Amino acid sequence: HMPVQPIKLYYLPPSPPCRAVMMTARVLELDLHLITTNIMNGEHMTPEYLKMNPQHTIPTMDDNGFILWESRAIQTYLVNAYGKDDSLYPKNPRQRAIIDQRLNFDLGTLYLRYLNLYTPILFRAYDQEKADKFDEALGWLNTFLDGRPFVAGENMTVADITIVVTITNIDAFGYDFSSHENIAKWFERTKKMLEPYGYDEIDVTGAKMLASFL
Amino acid sequence: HMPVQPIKLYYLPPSPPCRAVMMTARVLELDLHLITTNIMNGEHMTPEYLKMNPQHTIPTMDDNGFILWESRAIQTYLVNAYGKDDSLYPKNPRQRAIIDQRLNFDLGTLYLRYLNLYTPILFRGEAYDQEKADKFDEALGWLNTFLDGRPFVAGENMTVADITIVVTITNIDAFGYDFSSHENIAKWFERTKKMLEPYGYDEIDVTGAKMLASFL
Ligand SMILES: N[C@@H](CCC(=O)N[C@@H](CS)C(=O)NCC(=O)O)C(=O)O
Ligand SMILES: N[C@@H](CCC(=O)N[C@@H](CS)C(=O)NCC(=O)O)C(=O)O
Repeated sequence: HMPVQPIKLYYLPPSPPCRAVMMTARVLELDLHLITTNIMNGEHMTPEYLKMNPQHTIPTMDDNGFILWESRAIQTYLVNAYGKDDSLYPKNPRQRAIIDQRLNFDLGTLYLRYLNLYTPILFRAYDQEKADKFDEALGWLNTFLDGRPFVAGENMTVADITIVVTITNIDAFGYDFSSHENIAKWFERTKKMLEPYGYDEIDVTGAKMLASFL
Repeated sequence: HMPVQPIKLYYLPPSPPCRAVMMTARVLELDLHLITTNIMNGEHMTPEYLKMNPQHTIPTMDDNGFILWESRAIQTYLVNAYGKDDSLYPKNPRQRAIIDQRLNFDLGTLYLRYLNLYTPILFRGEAYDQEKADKFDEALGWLNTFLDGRPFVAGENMTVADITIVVTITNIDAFGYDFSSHENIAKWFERTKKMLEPYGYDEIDVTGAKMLASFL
């Protein structure tokens, strides 16, 4: 009901999927043993890392020998295993299903379209079709938020926590999403919800590190 | 523990995500009332469809007023709500977590790389791009590794993760990809087909794959 040892997270501070897990752990009041894994120095490619995770990604979680990757899988695991109740990720099938669709939306649509837009910019202009696709995803998110304070209902869930990382990022990059009225208010709302749980320490700090490339 | 009337699925027979849902429903012994949704004709773009699903995607599920989209969320919902047991998606946090990683692998890695390789070929008449193939092949190597010492993707028993992943393997088989040298995938594929044959594997997955293959 609590881990026997600190849960290990192989991570980097600016990594968006790492930041999602880290904030989720803070809300759960789990103290993670953060292990800096420099993917630029091949630290994810040693015989040891590959044995743990042959897909060689961060974040990778190690909970008393149980290995897990995929940030959204880690988020839901931490709640299922160590939540004081199920508030962040309710067991009620229909409530859970809405959250799961939002998580699939995050991975398959929003985050992917975010990557396609900002990868060429942060590193090496905004391709028009990529800008169009990301804007389209924001429109959908805005609609998801109509009639509700959080993305999947009345309460903040793991879905809000991973989606907000992307919004923190584009905000730090100078992307203006205020015309999406629901997103604009949900963003302020969620920032305040996460304030006592390391939002500045984790998410803002991480976003500023990615922004330094601009 | 059963839906009060048949669950509705807005779909098209060849659609990979629709096929994953349809086979999941068969294994759980739920009848779906299938509603053909013609993307070409903009049947997913009516004010009515958009009200139901603003993302205007298929599959879209209507369980007696409850609307859901995203194939993998639909799959897990059907087990959470209507499974006679949780064998397809166990409640044990560790076993559930592994399945969730495989589902995220399927969406964010395998299926995406499948789309990037095959979509230009099938629907734009563009040539096979070895760069995009390399990415897909890399993911097949990972899947082969996931199957080292397990009969199924998440462990000892078949799960929703096997069902959605098998759609992709069915498609590439129909397209003429020979993956027999990925021995774990090869054996797993024969195993999972056998598991799914009493649950409409031919009528759903094989039929769907051949329809996509006619574009080649
Ligand atoms: N969908 C994965 C994404 C993980 C991912 O692609 N992480 C990047 C860093 S942001 C990485 O480890 N790249 C190095 C590699 O894949 O070899 C998740 O949410 O955890
Ligand atoms: N990630 C979604 C994929 C849904 C999807 O992109 N479906 C396609 C058909 S294969 C579609 O509805 N395209 C038409 C559109 O989005 O407007 C899932 O797993 O359900």
